[PDB]
Amino acid sequence: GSEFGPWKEDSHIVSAEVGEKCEAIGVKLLHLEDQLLGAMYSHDEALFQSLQGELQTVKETLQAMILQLQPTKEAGEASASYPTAGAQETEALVPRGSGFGTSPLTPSARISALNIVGDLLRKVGALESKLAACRNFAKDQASRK
Repeated sequence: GSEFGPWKEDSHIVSAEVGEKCEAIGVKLLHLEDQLLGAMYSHDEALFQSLQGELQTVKETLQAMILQLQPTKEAGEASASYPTAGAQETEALVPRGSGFGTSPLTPSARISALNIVGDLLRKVGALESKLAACRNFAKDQASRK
């Protein structure tokens, strides 16, 4: 129930969403890669369908992650003159106030989150290029002439 609540917006939910999501990311590339090579010399079609569903699902997680990291929701517009807040970072040794920025959270999860996002999109690009390259290599082999 949390009578007080050590968090406000992001603290455990954002840290938990990355944990489960991340685990899914790896298991995805693992199953895809293993299925790509095997299906590659099989029917060179199983990898195509897998990529489509893998690209759509991953995009969904990439969208929710990037959105959660980049605030874009407010109550009312034209409402910003004086900064009000009970306590942003008073319990800690470093008294952090508020103003001149939204500030998602302490410098730890922000970097980590953006770290997986970039590392994820990077892995997808390399995998996509490999699939497109392999397909073209096999597609331009049957004809030859």
